[PDB]
Amino acid sequence: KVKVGVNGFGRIGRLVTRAAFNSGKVDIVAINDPFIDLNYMVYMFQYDSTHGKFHGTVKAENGKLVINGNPITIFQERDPSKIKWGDAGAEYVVESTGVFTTMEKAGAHLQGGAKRVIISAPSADAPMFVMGVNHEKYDNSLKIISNASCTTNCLAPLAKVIHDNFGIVEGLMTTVHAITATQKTVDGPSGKLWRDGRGALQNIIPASTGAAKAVGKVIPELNGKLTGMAFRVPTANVSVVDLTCRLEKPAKYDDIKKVVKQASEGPLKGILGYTEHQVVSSDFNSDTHSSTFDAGAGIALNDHFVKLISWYDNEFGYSNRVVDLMAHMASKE
Amino acid sequence: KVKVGVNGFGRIGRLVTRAAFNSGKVDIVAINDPFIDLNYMVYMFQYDSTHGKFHGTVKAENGKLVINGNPITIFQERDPSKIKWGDAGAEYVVESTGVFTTMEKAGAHLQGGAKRVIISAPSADAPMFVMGVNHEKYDNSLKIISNASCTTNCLAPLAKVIHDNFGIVEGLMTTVHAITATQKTVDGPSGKLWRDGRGALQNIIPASTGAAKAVGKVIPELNGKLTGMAFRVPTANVSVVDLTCRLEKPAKYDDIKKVVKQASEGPLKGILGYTEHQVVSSDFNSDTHSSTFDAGAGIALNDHFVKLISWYDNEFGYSNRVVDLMAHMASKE
Amino acid sequence: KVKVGVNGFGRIGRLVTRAAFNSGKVDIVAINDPFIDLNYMVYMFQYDSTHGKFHGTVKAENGKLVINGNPITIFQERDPSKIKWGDAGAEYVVESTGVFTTMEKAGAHLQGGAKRVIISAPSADAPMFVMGVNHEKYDNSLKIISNASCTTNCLAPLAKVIHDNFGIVEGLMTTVHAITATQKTVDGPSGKLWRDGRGALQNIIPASTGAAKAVGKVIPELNGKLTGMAFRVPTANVSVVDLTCRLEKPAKYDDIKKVVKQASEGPLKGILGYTEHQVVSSDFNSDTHSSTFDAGAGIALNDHFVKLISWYDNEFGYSNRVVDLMAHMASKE
Amino acid sequence: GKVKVGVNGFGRIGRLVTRAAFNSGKVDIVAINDPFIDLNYMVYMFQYDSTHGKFHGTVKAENGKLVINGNPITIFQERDPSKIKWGDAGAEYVVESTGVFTTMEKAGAHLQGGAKRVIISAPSADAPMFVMGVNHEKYDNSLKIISNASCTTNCLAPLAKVIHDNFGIVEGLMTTVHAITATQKTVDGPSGKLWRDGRGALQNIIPASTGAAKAVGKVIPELNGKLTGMAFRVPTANVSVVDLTCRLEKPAKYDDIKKVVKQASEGPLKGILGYTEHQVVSSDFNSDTHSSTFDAGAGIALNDHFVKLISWYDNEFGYSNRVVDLMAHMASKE
Ligand SMILES: NC(=O)c1ccc[n+]([C@@H]2O[C@H](COP(=O)([O-])OP(=O)(O)OC[C@H]3O[C@@H](n4cnc5c(N)ncnc54)[C@H](O)[C@@H]3O)[C@@H](O)[C@H]2O)c1
Ligand SMILES: NC(=O)c1ccc[n+]([C@@H]2O[C@H](COP(=O)([O-])OP(=O)(O)OC[C@H]3O[C@@H](n4cnc5c(N)ncnc54)[C@H](O)[C@@H]3O)[C@@H](O)[C@H]2O)c1
Ligand SMILES: NC(=O)c1ccc[n+]([C@@H]2O[C@H](COP(=O)([O-])OP(=O)(O)OC[C@H]3O[C@@H](n4cnc5c(N)ncnc54)[C@H](O)[C@@H]3O)[C@@H](O)[C@H]2O)c1
Ligand SMILES: NC(=O)c1ccc[n+]([C@@H]2O[C@H](COP(=O)([O-])OP(=O)(O)OC[C@H]3O[C@@H](n4cnc5c(N)ncnc54)[C@H](O)[C@@H]3O)[C@@H](O)[C@H]2O)c1
Ligand SMILES: [Zn+2]
Ligand SMILES: [Zn+2]
Repeated sequence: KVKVGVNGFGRIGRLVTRAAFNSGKVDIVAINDPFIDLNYMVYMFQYDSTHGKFHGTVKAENGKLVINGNPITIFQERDPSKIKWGDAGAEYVVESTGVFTTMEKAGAHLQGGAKRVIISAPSADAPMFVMGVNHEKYDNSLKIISNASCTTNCLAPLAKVIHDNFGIVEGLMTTVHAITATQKTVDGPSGKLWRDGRGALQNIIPASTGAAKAVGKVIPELNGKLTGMAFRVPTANVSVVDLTCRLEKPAKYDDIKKVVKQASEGPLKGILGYTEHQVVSSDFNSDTHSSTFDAGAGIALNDHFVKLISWYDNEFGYSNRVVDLMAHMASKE
Repeated sequence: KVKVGVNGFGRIGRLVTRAAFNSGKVDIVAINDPFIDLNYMVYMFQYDSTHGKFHGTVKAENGKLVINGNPITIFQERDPSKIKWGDAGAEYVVESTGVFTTMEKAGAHLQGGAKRVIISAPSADAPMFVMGVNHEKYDNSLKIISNASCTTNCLAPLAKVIHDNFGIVEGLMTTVHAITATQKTVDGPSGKLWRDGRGALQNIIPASTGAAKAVGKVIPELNGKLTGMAFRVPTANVSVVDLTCRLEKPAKYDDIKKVVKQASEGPLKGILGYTEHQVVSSDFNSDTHSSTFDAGAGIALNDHFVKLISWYDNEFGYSNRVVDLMAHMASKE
Repeated sequence: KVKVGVNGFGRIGRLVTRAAFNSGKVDIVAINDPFIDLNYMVYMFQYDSTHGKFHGTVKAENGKLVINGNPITIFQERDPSKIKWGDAGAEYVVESTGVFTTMEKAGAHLQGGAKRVIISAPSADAPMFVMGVNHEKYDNSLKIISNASCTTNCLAPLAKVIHDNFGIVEGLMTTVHAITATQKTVDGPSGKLWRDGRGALQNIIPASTGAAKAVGKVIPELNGKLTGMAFRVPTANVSVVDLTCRLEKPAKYDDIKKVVKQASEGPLKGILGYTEHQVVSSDFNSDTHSSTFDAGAGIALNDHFVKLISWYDNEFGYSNRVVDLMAHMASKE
Repeated sequence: GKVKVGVNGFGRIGRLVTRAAFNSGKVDIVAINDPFIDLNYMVYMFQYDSTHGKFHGTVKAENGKLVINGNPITIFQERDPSKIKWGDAGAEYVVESTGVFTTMEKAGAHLQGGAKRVIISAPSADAPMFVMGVNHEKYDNSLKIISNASCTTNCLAPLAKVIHDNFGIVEGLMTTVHAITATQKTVDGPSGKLWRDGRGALQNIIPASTGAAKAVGKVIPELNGKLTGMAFRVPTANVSVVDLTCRLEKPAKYDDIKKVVKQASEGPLKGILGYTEHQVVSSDFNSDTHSSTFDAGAGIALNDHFVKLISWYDNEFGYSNRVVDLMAHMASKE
């Protein structure tokens, strides 16, 4: 139903477009990417090293991108304010470039006649939502919002369930993260973040993440109670969260499994998964969950100190949440 | 000075052999491996994908392996009780096959005239030692001992410093670990451990490890206070420990750095290293430390709850510790 | 229609099973694999790092493996003469273990009541067939046959088309080939093929291949006119043939494209594909073609001397050919 | 260490030329320009190397200089090569290793800041191209802007010379199976002019064009028009291999090909062309300084006139050594 524009046709712009046509929960009507002409969009949309060929049709017609016979307006603008979302019929704009993450820089889309803006990344100052956690705190006053990060979308649903049932006194998270577009094939310059310039195929690379702190913004009771870090490892896609937490109430591992399984079958169905299967990362490739709890992989030292493991397709889960959030915003117009 | 036999000329058997010839701390006089004949041993020893070509000479001469002009007797026995260690002058035997890790199985080498056996792995029953942590607990009554795992040799020196200064109430460890020879190139059979059969190049693979539990054997005060798990990731060597612990006594992160750096410059020099550099895993390739604390990578939630990061060349640091243990054992005869 | 048993539940044993159920061309009724019990077969069939989760249902019921509701008898025999294929109703057996490739060993399946055996590998002595090239030379007298190799299945249909239209005077082939189950994760022992023991994640590895010579057996006119070699490289699946050949008749590259395209649309449809797209190896993951001609990647020096490039999913193309060959055999009786 | 050198672009090739200059002592590095790597960052990037390991020597920042093995190096931060003050730093020859100034007109900008000669670490549309051991004796003092060709041409040309000299190449087609490089992407991204080159370098075998076989016909004029080829990028961080399929004028038994290659490796092409019968794989050539190492066991003959010859190359380290060797040779002719 709601009509959508996508700024940046990167991993995230393309896979939100893909999630939109797959689920049919929104109608993509516009796309902007200055480094990507129309014929090149067809190619980049249709062929995907990680998720395989698009299941549907894609071609350039009359200077439109036509997916499943639905035509889409193509902008080659550098500057978001210049983009005429208005003319094209785009009510909501996904801001997927990762260089317009502030309320102000993101707000530029409103000048083209965009009603509302969803930043596909953490924002310094836009309000952050996570589907299944704090999305019901969205209302119509909000024209510039954030869907947080892939890692926050993994951690927050599990942390809600654990905190709600047992009380997280304190937590420290590690994410073992697949490589991303910001990394390098061989040792090269990354001026502010030296480790991130080191060859991505050759190395385990420690990195900072704001995801654990961000959980304290969507779950205010966990403010100041979580922090963490990442390691980048040489896999193309699918990441894993490792949450080491101290609990207020005693929680046998069997009781943790029971409350996560219950949450996955009820209110967090499609958002928080649960498995007892002997899974590895590739089993989550193109899995649309935000977070799949791995019962077998986790370990408890005692009833108050546990390490919980949850898997996430960092591309596909997040892309499907952007769509779901837009559907829920539209359902509240 | 002590003469050594190697059972299993694998990653650890070959790099123990290199470490022996590079350090001159022990003399290799015999090798057994029924799957590697003499001419094949020359090739496998000379060329190493991970650590590069041997700097020295290796040839087959008169049915012996000759390294740096030193002739080595070669055996080809599947049955360790049938190896004539005594006839070859091997006083100590490195048991590096991975299939003889109980005192009962490793004790077979005593039938062929070995005086002592060092299992290059954790043992269900052999007493376990880590250089710099409990190796002074070794005595001449022990004919069969274990040098623990690579992961225990990384965690235990760091756990020692943290416990000696602040106390560890409880800890949970993750190791992000390079692939090993037990893994498979593509999805294949691993009947007892289904995740471990999944393709090693494609997957992050969760795995059990006894390493954190074993730290409570080498540091009896931490018995029952540590446990953990592993992810295998697609790098050919170098691994990292992530230890999440609750301290008894409060420590600022700069106080932890101070006492680790002091340990690395004094009593644990060569075993525990300390860096503030922006390191990644390939920076530790062929590093002979057991453990290198990464000051920049670690994070503290508060003065009692911290995540400490330590690197280890799982092949080379361990192989150097097998040689150091045998040299220490030889000094007590 | 024909009922089929599978000896060896491996990449090819499993993907022949997946291809059978996906195409419906044959009926799998029995499987033998002494290293994969019934519950483990469920897991290994359901989850696949390369081709993703099986689309359909798989469970253990009443001691049977049940795929898409079809019950499959499970055997666990080391010794193929002891498998009771006849009692399970298996008429044709896919010998996919890699260790019974001679007619004497493969013929053991006839003692248990199989009528015909298809070896899923080259054979020293069984007659070899490639679908689209010599499958019409199969006749009802042949109880034990070979489907040749994945590489012979890529090269033979292309060579057929070039030889038919221009004549190949002489040709030399390279295959840049994905890793396989016979390779090692880290430098390890490999019998009489020392390069093949070197770490598969780290190395480009030259290997011998009979594939180009074997083309001379399925296309007798090319006997002694073709040979070649392989490089194994660190990708998990999808391989490429590079055929450098001297032609008898002049052939502009546009003429080559024309005749390959016509072959792909007609008599070799589903076997030989044709693309002008800007493809890379992952675009062929799960592609069921034997051979896809890459028009853009190849290059001509002159009208008699050309390099032709053809892609193959070494796992899925070949598996689909084993099923098609068995359906072709079944059509003769 | 006679000729004083400036390096433009402190990347894989610029850093490893610098390492090779300090190891061989053939030339003196006195200046480096890279607007994306400041002085403290150059210390880190030079000291630690994922592929070739930690630098064996000292490296530090002092008084705004990069100091390697106690030798102070002037650091510039200019995007525009005509603005670099090479002459004030004492740099006589400049290594042009950015990948973006490969024409004589663009590389000639270094002469404006007082460099005397420029060596482009890449093929050039117009600068004369040289390959050590093949046509470096054709260099003369009139040439102020030259190319050291590509890594692939430096592998194929020495082998092609030995084969052509002894048997005559009627015609040849080359494949290189090539390590990934900095121009590739970690995951599918934009590469608007060469779409395949944008696809994830860790997941894919990627076909690519290369002029390297054509180029052998510039450095070996008798092979003009007789060679072409293509590349496959594969997911390894370093070391590449050439596969040359050629038709020979004179009959060549594989044993005779081996004999004349081994003889060239021990004499006139020592250190440039290597020869092995060992059961090698790519990692055995990591940090190997040869341009080309013939793999006797990997190659195959259909007959006495039609053969596939295999040669390995460390595309980073062999090439970087050749840049230093060519500069020292140029200095000898002044
Ligand atoms: N990839 C992941 O795992 C993941 C998941 C969660 C969130 N994110 C976030 O999504 C954002 C995009 O990440 P990505 O992985 O898709 O990156 P990407 O590099 O794959 O995509 C970025 C795209 O934006 C385009 N672009 C650049 N500048 C532009 C401009 N001025 N106007 C329009 N288009 C422009 C680029 O050409 C490119 O195609 C980042 O904020 C990232 O952190 C990424
Ligand atoms: N690789 C590591 O990082 C690492 C580090 C610490 C300890 N370890 C331990 O060291 C041991 C060896 O591991 P690895 O990585 O060297 O394995 P590997 O597979 O590389 O080496 C094992 C060797 O034993 C040989 N072998 C097998 N059966 C034998 C027999 N009956 N008699 C003699 N030799 C036989 C094999 O041929 C092989 O060469 C294991 O217990 C392992 O857990 C491994
Ligand atoms: N994978 C490819 O790309 C490919 C394609 C073409 C052909 N082939 C050929 O197919 C054959 C199988 O190769 P793969 O890649 O599936 O290997 P694999 O190692 O994945 O599978 C072999 C299977 O045989 C089973 N097995 C071993 N001994 C057995 C016995 N005695 N009885 C029953 N089962 C037994 C193993 O448990 C395993 O599941 C080989 O001959 C190979 O050359 C491989
Ligand atoms: N890597 C190889 O195997 C190899 C081998 C032979 C030749 N080459 C060629 O050498 C050149 C460099 O390749 P590389 O692999 O070192 O690339 P790289 O990307 O690692 O290095 C290029 C460097 O140039 C710098 N740079 C960019 N713009 C600049 C400017 N305006 N002024 C100064 N510095 C600037 C970058 O910051 C970077 O450090 C290319 O022409 C390449 O084709 C590469
Ligand atoms: Zn036979
Ligand atoms: Zn019938």
